[PDB]
Amino acid sequence: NSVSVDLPGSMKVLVSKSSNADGKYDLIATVDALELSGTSDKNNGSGVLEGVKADASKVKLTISDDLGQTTLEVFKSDGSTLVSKKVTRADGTRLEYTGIKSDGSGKAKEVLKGYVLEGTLTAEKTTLVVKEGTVTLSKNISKSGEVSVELNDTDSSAATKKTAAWNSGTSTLTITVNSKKTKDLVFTSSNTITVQQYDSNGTSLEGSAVEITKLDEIKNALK
Repeated sequence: NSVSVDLPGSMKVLVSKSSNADGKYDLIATVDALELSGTSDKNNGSGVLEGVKADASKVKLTISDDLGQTTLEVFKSDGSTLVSKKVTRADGTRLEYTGIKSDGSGKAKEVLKGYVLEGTLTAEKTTLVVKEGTVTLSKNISKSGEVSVELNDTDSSAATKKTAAWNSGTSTLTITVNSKKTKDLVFTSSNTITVQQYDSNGTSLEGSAVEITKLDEIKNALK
């Protein structure tokens, strides 16, 4: 019979204990109440599973080789048009792409622990946006999942205008106001955000980094 393998996002796939005559393993999973099935040349739960909804939509679950990501795609009934794509990362958070158009654009929602970020998808990138006052924080995610962040403030006052620099080496957005760094927003590989303030001179971090748990805390950091 079968082995239950845990997948990101508190999901599971059942994999046959042994392979069939072709060396393949059977996979079965139920996602959004639909039973999907497939076969794989790996024994770990990775591979592709498919099913068809009552409305004839085609559903494909793809579980990456190292179990670090799953993709749940829904297509129109001929399988030729992708309608939605939900990408679940190793940390369990997910990106939901919906209203996908023929140029690869669509709506994007990132479901984090404690909050949701909303934005858009283009063929190039996903951009999730948080606005607060005159500040817009944009979390950009490449097609391969690489995160970069930018900030733009339309405030026309040096006393108060925020600017920010992205450090791709440390996944950190450093905000500056009136020539002083004010805080580091770290976008962790856990897909969490932490905030840590600088001292009043902008030249040393103080305290300890605090993990953001709700949208209001992101907005507070952008004030």
